[PDB]
Amino acid sequence: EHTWPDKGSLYIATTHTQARYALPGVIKGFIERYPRVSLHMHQGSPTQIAEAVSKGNADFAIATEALHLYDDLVMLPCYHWNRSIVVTPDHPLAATSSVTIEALAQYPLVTYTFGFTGRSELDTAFNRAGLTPRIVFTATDADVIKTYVRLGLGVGVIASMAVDPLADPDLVRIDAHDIFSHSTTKIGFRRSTFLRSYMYDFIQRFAPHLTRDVVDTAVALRSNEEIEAMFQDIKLPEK
Amino acid sequence: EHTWPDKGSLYIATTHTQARYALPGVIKGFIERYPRVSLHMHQGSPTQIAEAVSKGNADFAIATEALHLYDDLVMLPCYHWNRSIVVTPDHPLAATSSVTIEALAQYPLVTYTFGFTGRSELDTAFNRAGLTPRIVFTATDADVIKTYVRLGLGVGVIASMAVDPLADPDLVRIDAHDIFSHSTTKIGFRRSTFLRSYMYDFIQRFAPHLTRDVVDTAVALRSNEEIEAMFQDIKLPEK
Repeated sequence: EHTWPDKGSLYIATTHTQARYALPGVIKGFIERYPRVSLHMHQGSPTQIAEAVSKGNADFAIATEALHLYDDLVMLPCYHWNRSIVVTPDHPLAATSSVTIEALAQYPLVTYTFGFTGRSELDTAFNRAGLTPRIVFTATDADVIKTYVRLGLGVGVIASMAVDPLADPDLVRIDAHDIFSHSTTKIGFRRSTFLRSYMYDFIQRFAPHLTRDVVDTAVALRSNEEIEAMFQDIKLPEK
Repeated sequence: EHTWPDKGSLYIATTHTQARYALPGVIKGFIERYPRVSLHMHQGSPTQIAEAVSKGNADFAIATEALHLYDDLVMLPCYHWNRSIVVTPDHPLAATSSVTIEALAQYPLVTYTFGFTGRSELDTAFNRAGLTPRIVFTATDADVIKTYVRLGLGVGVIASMAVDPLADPDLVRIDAHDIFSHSTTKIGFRRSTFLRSYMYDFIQRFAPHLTRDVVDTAVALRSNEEIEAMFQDIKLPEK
């Protein structure tokens, strides 16, 4: 009863964290209301997906602050998010509560790899705090990180949206905000790309503050920096 | 009571499929019996992990037939594995049973991305069969593939070890052997690398046929091709 007969394709290049935890709800709502739209998805590395949309092989790029050094795309902030410390219930971090970064760095870390899912805020957090942390596992997703935390390899640091009491009941969650800076998931696309009505609809469903007026104004500025400054007066969503 | 006091580090660079489905059991058994061994893990792309061990940043490389244009590493076959078709219970493929590749190519596919987890046997399977398949999702892991199969995006093709009746009960498994060729998980390392006793132990636990005598003989041949021919008379394990 409520479908748009709009025809066209939508190529989305993104990461695991986004495609697994942030995107599923938005996509189900899209494929329902847009039957004649051929929705494509292509998961890969931040360097690849930023290249992909720049190569033209993709329409949109959904990643967290990672398509910067890249340019030629217009970047729009979607939401903020932060990390959480995951440990076995029998861990000293479950006992001591609930501080600091200096205490965390006394343990082997299981986290995201370099240049993927806001790890740049992790390694530089210890760096400025004059600490050299022992990282015994660099992964690309929390699914394996949590899996190896159970083994007792080391302490896990993942996206907070990537942990769930129902999904992961045997793992103790410890919020790691005020330890690492928040990471911003941004949406990017070539300035040449003609924005169909279903594209605006998708952006708006994934980022409520990014309406047609806001999106068009953001493109008109011709500077990703000025786009960020446009939302200095509004609290972006936080996942 | 049963631990080796051996000291040293072991850097392992691998993929998701391996680290999530094939490695956890071996890893737990290792960290137990080797307490003084600093076990490291680094998940990434086949091009990176083959480069990583070649760069020296890693000791071993565990991936499926993917460090081959590389190597420049000594490759040792560990086991074979094949794909499985995952669909919603209300899918035409659940009804019709249990045939072919020509029927599969009439549906949107959700599979692994190019150059990752034996997808080269997928795209070339349709290619030789004169088919151009519609791939609406290229991922790097089955966790998201299965997640989007539930959405009804398209038909999923993942590693058979990556699906489990207990883990994924709402997804119908259809074996896809005799459609695609089997993929071989191989283990690689620099010829210069001095092989500690715990390294032999790890290889043997992950690949029972790769004992110290077999491993040493494999290195002595100085050719990955001749290594493959060494196991032409034995059925490798199949996961």
